[PDB]
Amino acid sequence: GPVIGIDLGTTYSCVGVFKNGRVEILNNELGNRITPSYVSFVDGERKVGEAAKLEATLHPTQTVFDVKRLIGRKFDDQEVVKDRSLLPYEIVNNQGKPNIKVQIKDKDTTFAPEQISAMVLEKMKEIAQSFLGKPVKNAVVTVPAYFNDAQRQATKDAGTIAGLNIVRIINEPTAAALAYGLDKKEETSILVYDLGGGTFDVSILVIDNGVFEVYATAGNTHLGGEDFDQRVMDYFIKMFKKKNNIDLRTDKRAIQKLRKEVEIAKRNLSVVHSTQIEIEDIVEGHNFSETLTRAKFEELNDDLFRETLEPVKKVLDDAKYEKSKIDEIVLVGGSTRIPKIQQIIKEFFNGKEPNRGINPDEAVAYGAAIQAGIILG
Ligand SMILES: CSC[C@H]1O[C@@H](n2cnc3c(N)ncnc32)[C@H](O)[C@@H]1O
Repeated sequence: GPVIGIDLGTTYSCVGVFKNGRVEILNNELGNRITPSYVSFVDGERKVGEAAKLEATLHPTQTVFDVKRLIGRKFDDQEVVKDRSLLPYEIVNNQGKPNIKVQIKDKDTTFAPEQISAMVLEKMKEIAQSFLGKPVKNAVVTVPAYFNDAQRQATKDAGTIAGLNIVRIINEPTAAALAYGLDKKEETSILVYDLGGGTFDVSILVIDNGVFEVYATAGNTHLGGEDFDQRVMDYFIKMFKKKNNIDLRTDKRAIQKLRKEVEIAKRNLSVVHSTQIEIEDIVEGHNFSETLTRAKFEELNDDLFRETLEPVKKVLDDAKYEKSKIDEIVLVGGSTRIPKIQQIIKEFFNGKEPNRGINPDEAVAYGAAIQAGIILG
């Protein structure tokens, strides 16, 4: 049968297939190659992807996301304690493990993380099945290099619930290295810098005659593009209050519309220097109309950008590496498109240029699909 490749991210998933010697990253029903990893339990309907994410504004307790943060962990782990204080849906202690509690037609329903991750995997499986026009029973799925055996097994269990035999778990750094086609001959040390929507991961990956080994990993579990958007949100909320005596935080719908336009403005500012943020009637009778510059975008976030270097120094220290020991720098995650991120990494490495792709949000899924192709021969 076919074997598909799935990047099960914290904020998103992405599915690719290997067919007729090419990787195709597939579109969901809304025509997008990235699917938000959200599941909503509102009004007797279950939604997965963007349609669930849209429910978060008016139904925050019924809209599940970031389940990757919980999968395979214990309820009393320090990281899960923090996530429970951050996440708006109820997390319960089931025999020492975090479970998710929502209502379906007002009835309390509890799910293991792998049950919610399975719903995400089912949607990715259906995209592949529709594209390939045949059933899919096997996948390569990605995990973070820091995932332990329980976190990997819980991911495989998510696959089994979705009717996917996970034939190989590959770490996210290896997937990136397969996607960029890094030479497998001889010995190469690679710094894989992965800045996503919610999480930052850095790894030292060494490739030695076709054998991949992650020598060290570090990161920031609560640092990504969503935090850069919030810094911009915070600034324009203060400004709109100064100018109009309106606190936009008082209207959740107003915040949802602003966040959407701020994320587009931020993407624009990876290519241009000035962009307009515009919402007609952000509240009734009050337009939002502002200019954001790249300089102001960077000023609002430059502490968060520089914080990404602390895990870089940690992995170099863990591996007993000089900066010079790194042969190539590979950027993954959409947020590596920010010009200042690229500049900061270049300058830390005493002037050495990072390799970046052109679809860095899809590189991990792409490498998972390559791994599927490798396994089939
Ligand atoms: C799945 S990675 C998606 C993350 O990358 C960010 N991202 C994608 N493209 C860009 C871009 N052009 N500039 C800045 N951030 C981007 C998105 O805003 C989100 O935070």
